[PDB]
Amino acid sequence: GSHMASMDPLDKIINDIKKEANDSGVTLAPLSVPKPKLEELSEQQKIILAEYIAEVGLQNITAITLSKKLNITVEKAKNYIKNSNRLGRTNNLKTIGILQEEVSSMEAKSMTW
Repeated sequence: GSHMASMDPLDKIINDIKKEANDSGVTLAPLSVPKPKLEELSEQQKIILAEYIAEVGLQNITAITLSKKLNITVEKAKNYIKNSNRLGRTNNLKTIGILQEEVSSMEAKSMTW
């Protein structure tokens, strides 16, 4: 696909006392890290969170609906989806080609006009 990263002094406090907004996919780092892992729920809250992902496979959940499964905020709900994602996919193996195979799956290209 397409992606980009950079480092600047204005990733933290840039605009944090003028305007607020909400988007379905922007940024991937809160503190110089690719989202830190979090598991801070009550016993019943943890079971609601778990039984949802265990039924729908961490791939059909939404911060809107997860906000309403647990009676939380969208900002809590979206935090889980950003840190806890590949843990619920597949990680029980010792060879993956280090995300650098590019054979018999994505045998395609793109161009500029």
